Order: sequence, then C-alpha cells, then structure tokens
Amino acid sequence: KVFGRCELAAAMKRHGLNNYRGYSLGDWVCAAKFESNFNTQATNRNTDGSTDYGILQINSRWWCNDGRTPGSRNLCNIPCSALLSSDITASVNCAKKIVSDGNGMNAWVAWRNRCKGTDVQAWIRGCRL
Repeated sequence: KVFGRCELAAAMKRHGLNNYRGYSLGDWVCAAKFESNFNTQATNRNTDGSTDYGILQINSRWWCNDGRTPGSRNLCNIPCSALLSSDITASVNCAKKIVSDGNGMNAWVAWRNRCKGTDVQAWIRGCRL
C-alpha cells in the first residue's frame, strides 16, 4: 500500500511513534518518505547481500529473517515479509527497537542525509491529527 502523507502520520501517531525516544512525527514521516516513498512493499538489496524491507527499510542482517542473509541476527523476531504488510504495526514495533539501539534515527541513512537538521515539521503540516 502507498500511504498518503497525512494518512501515514495518523497511523504512526496511533502506534505511539510521535515523540518516541524524542523523535517527532515529522522525523518519522520524513524518514518513511525518503526511505520508501510511503510504499509498504518497497525492498532494496544491498551489496553485502542483505535486503531492506518496507516503509522504513528495515535491514535483514540484524532485524528480520528473510532466509537468505547469512548471519542474520533477526533481532525483531519476524520474517522480513511481515514488514511489507499494509498494516504498519510490525514495521513500527521493530523500528522502536532499532531507534532505541543507541544510534537513534541515524540508523536510517535517508533520515540522516535528508531529514536531520531540516524543518521536519513541514511533513505533518496541514494534517488533521
């Protein structure tokens, strides 16, 4: 499913992401925008052979099991396919573990490179939340 900006912001809010670990809803929406373009079915393979899954592009080497990444840690205890669902619950629960991991949202290269230090509030502007 390809989420709309405000539609996604409200779903994340409901799932307790706004201000989770101090990151605003704007940060999370901006990150999903540049990570997957709001598409839950997005996947991208990396050179190390691992693959990124879903709206937040969660990596298979550490967080999920896709059965084809040697030495996967599967820290979120879920098959990577669950991350491509139209319901964002699994992606959100896993993202919560990642963001608490110590490096915060810097774990997401698109957030670091395109959201960090920007007017992220613009991403939820106009939304009835």
